[PDB]
Amino acid sequence: MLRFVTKNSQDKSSDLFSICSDRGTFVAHNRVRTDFKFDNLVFNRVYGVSQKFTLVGNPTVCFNEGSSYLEGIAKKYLTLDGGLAIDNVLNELASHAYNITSWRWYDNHVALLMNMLRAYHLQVLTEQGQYSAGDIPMYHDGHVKIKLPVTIDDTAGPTQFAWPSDRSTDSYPDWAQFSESFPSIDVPYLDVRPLTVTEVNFVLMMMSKWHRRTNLAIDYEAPQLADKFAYRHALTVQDADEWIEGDRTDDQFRPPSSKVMLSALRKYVNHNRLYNQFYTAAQLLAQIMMKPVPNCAEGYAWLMHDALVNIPKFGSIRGRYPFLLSGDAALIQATALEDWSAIMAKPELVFTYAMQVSVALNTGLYLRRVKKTGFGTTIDDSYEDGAFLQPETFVQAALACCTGQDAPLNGMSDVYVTYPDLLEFDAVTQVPITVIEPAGYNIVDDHLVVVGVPVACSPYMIFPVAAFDTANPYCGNFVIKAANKYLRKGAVYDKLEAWKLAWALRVAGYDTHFKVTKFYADNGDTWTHIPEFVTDGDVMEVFVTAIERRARHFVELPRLNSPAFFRSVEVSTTIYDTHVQAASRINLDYVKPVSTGIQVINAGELKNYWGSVRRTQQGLGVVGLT
Amino acid sequence: MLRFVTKNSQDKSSDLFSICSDRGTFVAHNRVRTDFKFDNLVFNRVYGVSQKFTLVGNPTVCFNEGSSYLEGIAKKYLTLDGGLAIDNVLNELASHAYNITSWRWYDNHVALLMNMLRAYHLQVLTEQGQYSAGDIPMYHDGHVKIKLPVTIDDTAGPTQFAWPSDRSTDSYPDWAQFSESFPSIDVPYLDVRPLTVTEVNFVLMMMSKWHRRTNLAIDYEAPQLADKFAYRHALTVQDADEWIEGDRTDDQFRPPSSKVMLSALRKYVNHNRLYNQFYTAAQLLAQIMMKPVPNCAEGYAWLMHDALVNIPKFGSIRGRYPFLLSGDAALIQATALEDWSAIMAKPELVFTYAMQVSVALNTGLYLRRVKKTGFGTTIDDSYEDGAFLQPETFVQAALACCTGQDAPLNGMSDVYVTYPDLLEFDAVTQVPITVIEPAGYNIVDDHLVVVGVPVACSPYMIFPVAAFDTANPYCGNFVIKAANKYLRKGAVYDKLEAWKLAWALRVAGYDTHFKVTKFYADNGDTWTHIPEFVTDGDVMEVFVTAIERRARHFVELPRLNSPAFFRSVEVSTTIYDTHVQAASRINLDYVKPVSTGIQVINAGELKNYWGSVRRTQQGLGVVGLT
Repeated sequence: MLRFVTKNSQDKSSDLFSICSDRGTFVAHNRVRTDFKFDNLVFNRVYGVSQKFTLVGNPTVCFNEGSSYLEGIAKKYLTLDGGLAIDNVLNELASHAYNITSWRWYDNHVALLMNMLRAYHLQVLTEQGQYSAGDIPMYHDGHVKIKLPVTIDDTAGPTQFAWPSDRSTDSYPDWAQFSESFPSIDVPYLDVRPLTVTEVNFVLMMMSKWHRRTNLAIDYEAPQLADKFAYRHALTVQDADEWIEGDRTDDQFRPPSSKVMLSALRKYVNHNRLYNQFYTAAQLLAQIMMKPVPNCAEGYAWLMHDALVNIPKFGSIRGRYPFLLSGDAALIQATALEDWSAIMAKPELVFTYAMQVSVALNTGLYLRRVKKTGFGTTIDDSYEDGAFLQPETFVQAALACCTGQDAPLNGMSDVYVTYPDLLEFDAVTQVPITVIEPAGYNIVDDHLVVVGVPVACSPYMIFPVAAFDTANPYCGNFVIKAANKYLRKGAVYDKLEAWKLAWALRVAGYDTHFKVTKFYADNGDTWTHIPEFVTDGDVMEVFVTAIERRARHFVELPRLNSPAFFRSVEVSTTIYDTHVQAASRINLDYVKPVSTGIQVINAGELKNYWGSVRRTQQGLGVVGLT
Repeated sequence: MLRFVTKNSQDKSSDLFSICSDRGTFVAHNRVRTDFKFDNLVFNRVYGVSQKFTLVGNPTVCFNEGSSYLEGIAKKYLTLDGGLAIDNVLNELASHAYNITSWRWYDNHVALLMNMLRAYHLQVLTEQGQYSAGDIPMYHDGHVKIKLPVTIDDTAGPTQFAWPSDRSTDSYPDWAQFSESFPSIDVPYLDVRPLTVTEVNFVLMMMSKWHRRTNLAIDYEAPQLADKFAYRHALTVQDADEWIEGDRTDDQFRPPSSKVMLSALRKYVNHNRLYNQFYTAAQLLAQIMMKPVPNCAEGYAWLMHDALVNIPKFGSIRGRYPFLLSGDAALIQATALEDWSAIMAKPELVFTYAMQVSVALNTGLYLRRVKKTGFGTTIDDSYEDGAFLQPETFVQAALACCTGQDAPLNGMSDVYVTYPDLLEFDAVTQVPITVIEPAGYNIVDDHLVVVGVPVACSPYMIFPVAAFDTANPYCGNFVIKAANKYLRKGAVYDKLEAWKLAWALRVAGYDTHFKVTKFYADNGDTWTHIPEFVTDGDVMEVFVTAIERRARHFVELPRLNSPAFFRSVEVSTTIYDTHVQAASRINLDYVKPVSTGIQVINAGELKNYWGSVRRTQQGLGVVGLT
């Protein structure tokens, strides 16, 4: 994910942002200058654009077991594939020799790593002093009032990060202390030797069942990862045990700080060599993290829609034997290693990547819906069902169709964040609406309806996004061309050319009408949504009438509508300064990972989904890392 | 004056209009189409313009004797010059031979002809049913209320044309009947043989003193033309005598109708061969007749200013001997003969020529004032005192400077209509003003002041007027050219180019601002007055800022102010239909005069002022007819 973020703008920028919330939402502000050069008369207008985001969500999570991955053990303990070298293990150690015939090796700690990630982010948020239940923004446009419900009330919601479980009200895993060389039960054991006492306590107690107490998307409900397990440690750690039996009071046993929690993460991962599984965990957390708050009224359907996540069941063989984590670690992906090094250099790469993936996902789904019609795209590709069926490649396909670069795959099989109710282009949403005054809006029975996925963000977190083959507002610059034909009342225009002209005029300060009435563009973002009527098929020409001016006008432009006054206006848009408000630039040359004691493979296996998906000219598809 | 009127537009048009009044004022409406061709995109806007006129005036008339003109007698009764051939007269017949040594021959009937002209026009006006005292229009512009006083109140003023004199309250001339061949007294006698009884009665009784009873300009006060005289007629006519001695009541002795009055005019003139004197009379009446009502507030100074007229004293030798009017009439100007034939073909040539001369006079005085500064004109000619000193060539010089064609001279020496208080460029006027709301206006002590002569009309009765050497709104068409230099806030412009641009934009529908604030142009005429500030010297460049639009907008035009959007707009204005409202086309081929029994000379004598004045390139001056 490091390559994706560092390639959205340029290899030199590498701009990162920290987590911030304000009752569950935050706003990312920008400052952008737009040019207008025509007849060697360069004009410009500098303005600020704001795209706010919300961390409130209610994703659905299913905990279903999957494949077993052993890409962290020594070379001699692995065969030519991911399967362990059982003969080597036994020629090293009996009853176990006969027992092994009945010991499946299901080692997959992705659920644990994701749990630690969300707990760390929650603790960072509460030490930042703004952790709360989280509430959706209340959007009101003079004509329509909307307010999506949330389960947990913010005011009564907790302000401090409590432990996910309860006071012994629910059962807890039967943990144990392990120091021998003989695994006694096929139940998984962990190896937490480098961890300190408090880190081990946090790990074991958070293994227990998690309860959802806030509307935060990373606060989803999760059951206990394993009913029984043991940890291979030098000493027994039992402070959390005193807490469950009802001895340690809340004040002395509180969730550990962010620094120690991140340290426990680091120790766990780089002692068990879980770089691949942690990369998968970070990918899933980034894809589940947050959604943008829509400026337009109909964009709230994106907020109401809930993702579906498939986290594999927890299993471990690392702690079963102590020599497995020794030796030379094998089959570690270079992308996973570099991503791990970067995220432990700065732990907010996940946050900035999550915001970028949210914006890219929304725009990719919407542009798939639009480019189905034939707007901007030459080839009538199978956008509907091509690479969006594969749940693991769903969000990556959306990112590829939006941005055009190689979206990083989950790196793990049978894990995905998927919107099942979004593959169809007929899917509707009933957003609650208390209409203030009647206007142009498809308001039927107190809820307007939307078709497919709407726009809820603006392509400003990722600006140079190459959505279309030709120049467009999504691209850096475009040239407004002559109309197809001019008439008395106006001129006809192609779908894309008309939208480009309307966008440029809205930035300049002109309101643009059309027939077969307004090009919508909300203030505070000044990005013109694609018109609903032109979105559908059978419409190839747009009649532009009445290019009127607005109350506030910035750049004064020719008519471009009358043949006499049309001029080849060439525009150009560049983003200058961004600052979230509820930098931190990274340096690749200082975060390079540890190549020693690690065997690194550049390529991956398509079964395990170690690759990327790129929007080819002939159609987007999955490709190998090679 | 026929050539002047028929050459203002074209030899084919020859458009004439009848007299009409509405409480002393009338309005002449037009319908004019203005073009706007640029980039091969011809645009046009059709609109109506109205220029109202007023017949109310109080001219000052001085009755001072002048030269004696004998250009109607037979050839044998004249010498090589205007002097009579006394030897021929005597070798034709004594005591008279000795008496003649004491008989000056002062024959000049111009006062009589002018009196009959004004009486005929008044009778036409009263039979039209709209004769009254006449009142000045009350102009009000939301900011300023003005109403010039008039001596005679309209409501109590007479509605029927009464006889100019009173009921024997004033003395009357001692008329007599003459039938012999011997003039008994050096007192003048008239020859009215072809006239009927009623025509003779009207002539003799109107010879008596005239009293001013209305505010009409042609109703000026005049004394009795001669204390004593006799008329050479077959029979004595004494009905007016019964009227003066108090016998004939008013009802039976009333002013004769228009037809019989015009018939008396015709008989008198073409029996006494007074074509030259009648041409002079018509010229003077046309120059005194009426003034335009000013659309702009400061233009009423033209209304307050009063002309000065020098009518020669009445004298006659035609009726002294009966053979003088016989023979071949000698020394008759072709222009006078053709003008006489035209005015007796239709008697409203005088009215249309008077309206045209009024508009041309106002515009000529104003353009002399403007072109003194250097606006539009290359040569700094002596506009102030060159040909405007000669009182007889004053109004003709104004017409020449305005229109550019040969203004017809008075054709008589020591006769003129002159504004003595107008030769100076510093002359001021105190127009009464009840100011409604304060605005841009030089209002000092209840009266704004004006400097020189203002614009009170628009060049629409005579449109193709060539005021300036270069193309201008006064000309048919002009091309708006590129600015001298363009700046951030606007562009600088020459005096004339800026005024042309402002006029074109006001016709199109754009309001034009400038600095070193508005280009004034009143509705109902949509002609833009020359700005006061640019009128004076030391100002050669005008800064044009803010070409804003108006409430009502007709032709949509490029900025012409910014270098990027400037386009070579070419305009064109043509007048289509005019109709006064309180045609009548003439046909030259049917009004050609009687060449038989008349000796016609094309040339004239500069002493007698038989010529014209043309605006030469090097300067306007009097030229001969040749």
